[PDB]
Amino acid sequence: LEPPPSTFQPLCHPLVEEVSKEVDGYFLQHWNFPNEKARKKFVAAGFSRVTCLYFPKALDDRIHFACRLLTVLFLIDDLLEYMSFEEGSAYNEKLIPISRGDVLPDRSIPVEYIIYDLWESMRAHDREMADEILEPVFLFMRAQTDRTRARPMGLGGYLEYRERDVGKELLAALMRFSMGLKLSPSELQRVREIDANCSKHLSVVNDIYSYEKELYTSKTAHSEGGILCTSVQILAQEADVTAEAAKRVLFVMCREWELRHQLLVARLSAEGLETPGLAAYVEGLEYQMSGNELWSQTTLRYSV
Amino acid sequence: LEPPPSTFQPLCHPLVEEVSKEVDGYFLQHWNFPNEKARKKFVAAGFSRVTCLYFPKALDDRIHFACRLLTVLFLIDDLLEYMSFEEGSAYNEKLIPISRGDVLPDRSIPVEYIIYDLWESMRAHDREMADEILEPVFLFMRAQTDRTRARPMGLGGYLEYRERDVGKELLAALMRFSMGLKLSPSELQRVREIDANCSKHLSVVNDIYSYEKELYTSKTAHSEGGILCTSVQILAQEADVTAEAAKRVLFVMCREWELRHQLLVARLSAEGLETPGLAAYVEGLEYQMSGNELWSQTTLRYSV
Ligand SMILES: C=C(C)[C@H]1CC[C@@]2(C)CCC[C@@H](C)[N@H+]2C1
Ligand SMILES: C=C(C)[C@H]1CC[C@@]2(C)CCC[C@@H](C)[N@H+]2C1
Ligand SMILES: [Mg+2]
Ligand SMILES: [Mg+2]
Ligand SMILES: [Mg+2]
Ligand SMILES: [Mg+2]
Ligand SMILES: [Mg+2]
Ligand SMILES: [Mg+2]
Repeated sequence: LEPPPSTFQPLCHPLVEEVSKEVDGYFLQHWNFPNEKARKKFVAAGFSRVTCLYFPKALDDRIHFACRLLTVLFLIDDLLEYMSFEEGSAYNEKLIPISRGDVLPDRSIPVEYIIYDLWESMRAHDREMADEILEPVFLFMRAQTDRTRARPMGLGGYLEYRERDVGKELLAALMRFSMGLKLSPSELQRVREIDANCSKHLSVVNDIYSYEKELYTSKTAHSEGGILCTSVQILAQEADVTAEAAKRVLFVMCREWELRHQLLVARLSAEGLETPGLAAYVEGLEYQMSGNELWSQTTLRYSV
Repeated sequence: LEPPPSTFQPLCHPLVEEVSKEVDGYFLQHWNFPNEKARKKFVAAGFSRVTCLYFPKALDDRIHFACRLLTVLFLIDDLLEYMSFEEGSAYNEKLIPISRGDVLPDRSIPVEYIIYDLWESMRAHDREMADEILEPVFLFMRAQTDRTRARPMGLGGYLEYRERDVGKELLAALMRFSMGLKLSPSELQRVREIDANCSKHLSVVNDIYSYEKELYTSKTAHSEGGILCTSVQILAQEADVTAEAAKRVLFVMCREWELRHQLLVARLSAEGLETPGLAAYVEGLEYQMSGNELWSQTTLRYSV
């Protein structure tokens, strides 16, 4: 698979190695891994590396929070593949009041106290910015087990849904939190079109590289939890071509979204609407897109 | 618009210059043009040139029939843009019994006697093969005013419909007639996957180059007859990109359809199923795809 040229250059957080050891070490200590093979596969994925590629300009004392949140969501994402839609929904909904801090965790259940302690530590560091990540996370969690995954979709309908399932909103709120980048409601309304365009890029790039993994999962895991819901399959069905053909076409489309991003940002600046905060924000989104692609094309999570 | 690499070599019928002069001259004499500007535009389109690119291995004494048929259908196709679905249907339905030769033409009405004399001349040359073009033509004509054009369509649904509106079947029967290429029902049923794949290529290549023409038509012509119905607009809406971006992505998809064509052809002969007639047929379909692209790139019908 040869990716067409891109002008987006990825950047990684300088503290990636020490934060990786810290976060991986925490989960290896607390998370209920079934066996040693799973523990090695967990480390091999590099969940803190993708986080550091996603938010390379996060504050040095906040990047670990982002690594912890994405890591635990990665782990849960894999667990849901062996559950039904109903079981996955019950699993996630249990964690939601716990994430809010409204409900105390069962200390004998790792996922509950990991989730609880995480959000408590994040609110302790920055209460206002931490709270603004909550609902975007819950929107993503509920999209994971939405029964729309088992119903016919076109490319457009998928991308609209996948924006929630890919967690575009939580990644944006997490990025702002990790950078301490505060934007007014008016400023955020200005970049909504830019956010929507960025979401499609993150979604499809993931779909492309994670297709083989998800193909295998669809055949081996739960028929609902592991259902093959991806742009690769959808375009392949609409055009009646192979998944490999669909990947090549989708990758060209991703470059068109990169072009649109630059066009939208350029217009924002020309209209005199790009505040210093917005300028940092849109650059952060580009890091997400380039960082997502670098990690996806190199991580062992997708190659083995 | 830089076309992606293709391995197809477009061929043109050697008698293109003589037949173009003959057929253009016929329509300039008989067809009712609004003004001199329209007569220039008609010649500028080169309707016999695309026919010779579509069927480069047509028999020397049969190529002119195909040129006449496609030319009159091109002219009718433009006329229907200023009619409603109801009016357009009425226009086409009147030509159907005339095409069969069941009803005499009004010789004061050019379109009626041109259609009548043409089909009569075609049946006089080869009655059996001429008759086999009838139903594929009527199928195309009735697709032109299908009410589904006024309903939102996905990419898959469009391509399924467009196979009739693009006149895939009529082009196939016309090609066989022009080459005197007879196929058995078994041979015809055998290559239906190849036909469906070829149809998508013809359709999208046309959509790509005729988009600007049809965008303008949608703004100026009848609200029904001029309605914008194309894969370019569909992909642009679903992926939320410009029409130009959608063109570039669709063009890559066309090349994937070219790859599938070669794959399906190779599989036909890998299985014990490629007859001499089928080999000439599927090769003829390649000429249609490459010829349609070559003409669409250069014709003034699309560039102005
Ligand atoms: C596009 C990405 C990085 C996805 C990967 C899978 C995962 C479940 C990882 C944790 C975050 C959620 C939104 N989601 C992001
Ligand atoms: C893709 C082509 C060549 C179309 C162009 C428009 C037209 C009405 C021209 C005459 C033949 C019909 C099928 N149809 C073919
Ligand atoms: Mg998931
Ligand atoms: Mg997953
Ligand atoms: Mg994936
Ligand atoms: Mg038409
Ligand atoms: Mg037309
Ligand atoms: Mg067209």
